[PDB]
Amino acid sequence: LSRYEKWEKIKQHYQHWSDSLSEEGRGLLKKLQIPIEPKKDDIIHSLSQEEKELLKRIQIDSSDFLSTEEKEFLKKLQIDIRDSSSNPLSEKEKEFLKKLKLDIQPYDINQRLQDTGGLIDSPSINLDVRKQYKRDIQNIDALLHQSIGSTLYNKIYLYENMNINNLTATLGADLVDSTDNTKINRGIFNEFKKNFKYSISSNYMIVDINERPALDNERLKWRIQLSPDTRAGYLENGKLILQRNIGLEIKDVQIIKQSEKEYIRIDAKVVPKSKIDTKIQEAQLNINQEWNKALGLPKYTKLITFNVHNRYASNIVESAYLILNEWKNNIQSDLIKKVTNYLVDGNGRFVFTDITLPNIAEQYTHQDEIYEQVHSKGLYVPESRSILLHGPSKGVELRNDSEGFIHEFGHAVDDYAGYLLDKNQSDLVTNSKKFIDIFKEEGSNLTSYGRTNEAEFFAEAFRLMHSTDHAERLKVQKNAPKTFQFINDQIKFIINSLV
Ligand SMILES: Cc1cc(S(=O)(=O)N(Cc2ccc([N+](=O)[O-])cc2)[C@H](C)C(=O)NO)ccc1F
Ligand SMILES: [Zn+2]
Repeated sequence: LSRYEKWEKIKQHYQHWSDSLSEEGRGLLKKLQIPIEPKKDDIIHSLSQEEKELLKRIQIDSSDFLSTEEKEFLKKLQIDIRDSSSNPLSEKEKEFLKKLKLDIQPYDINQRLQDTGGLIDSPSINLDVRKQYKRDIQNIDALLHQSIGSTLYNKIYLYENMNINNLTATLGADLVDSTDNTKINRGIFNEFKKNFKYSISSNYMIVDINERPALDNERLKWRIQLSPDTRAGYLENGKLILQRNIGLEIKDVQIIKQSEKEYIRIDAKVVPKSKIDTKIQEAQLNINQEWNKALGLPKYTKLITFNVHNRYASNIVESAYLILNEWKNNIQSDLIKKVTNYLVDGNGRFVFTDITLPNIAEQYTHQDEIYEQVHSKGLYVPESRSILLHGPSKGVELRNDSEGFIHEFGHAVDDYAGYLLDKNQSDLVTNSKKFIDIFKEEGSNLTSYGRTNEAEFFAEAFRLMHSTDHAERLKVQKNAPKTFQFINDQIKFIINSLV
């Protein structure tokens, strides 16, 4: 092989292609590798001084609609204004921040592709910028026309280092052994691997020709074999950019040692994306048939959607089975059937996805304003009667995804309770005067996040009331007894409704 010969051999295979790039095609490939960050300068100059002042004083971490990267850029903003315990955010703070959110995003082509799963017409960004992305993406596709071919494809491996958290933030938090960081927690490793059979790249993978030693937080070391018709381009310093929309079969996942630290080897083979989409679609059919039976729904009913497009694809699929099983185990059968039938009556969905929730139609078709769209671990959208669950991310103070689902189902229970109460004036039961008063009293007795408003308080209480941990079910009865009773009352009220 030889690392250096391999490199020169691949470079030569693409030499005509490289020499052919215009300065425009060249600038585009660099824009793809290096996103154009927002200039913190311009940002602050566009604010009024009352907003400069307002921004400085906000508890940024107490936002439920901002990601970590976003929260961090705003603290770096907060401080540069200034160089010249967890109370719920105010109304005028939230409105301000929701709009500021739209002005601090990088122009990041690979990120736009990952967040949308390639559905780049999703109205989750400004239409002018949306077309820019599309122009760049179409141009890059056209550049990437030369396949790796029949000679090189089975004679080379390509490599990618990855952060575990890019696939699953929930497992990533505890994949490195806590008492020794050079070691992989064997139990977590078995779970990460058990349902990792295929993977989709909806963006342009940038891969190394020769394996590169891990940097900070790169415990995943992919080794990838291309197919002869995989299209790619040479990039300087020993790299290849691969075409978007490819499928990978996971051939082997192993713990391995490199320089006295432990790493996860992921061996993968490029296959046609369509082959993997067929597996996904088949599993969607399967899980709907299983759960239409269990719920006494017509067999052709479409209730569960796999909206799946990214690198941990197969786990998002297997995970939905578990999530729904825990849901079934910890919630009364009749409550489940009554509420789910209500959601089916409104064409609702359980959406399990690895794209960001603003790019889910059950959210965006009812939320025209981007400053009102939300990304998070989970969501209930009453206008479309759907529960949305984002696989890859980790919910704030959430053990697992099963608990997150139960919380969202809590929002659905609120919806249906208030509907039954007044079917002509459909409102949320937590908007009722009785519950409002309960909230002003007990509202601070459960989780910190339960303080936000009536709806979340209800959903947290509901979730805690159905925990597998008996201690938690009891802390609600003890610390929030009117809420406890109010909810069990809603539950009886729903279960006793007609057919
Ligand atoms: C605990 C919990 C969280 C979530 S969440 O996805 O993280 N989540 C709430 C949340 C809570 C706390 C923070 N925060 O930045 O502190 C951010 C977001 C969303 C907004 C929600 O309530 N959807 O219904 C979902 C369910 C759930 F049970
Ligand atoms: Zn909620």
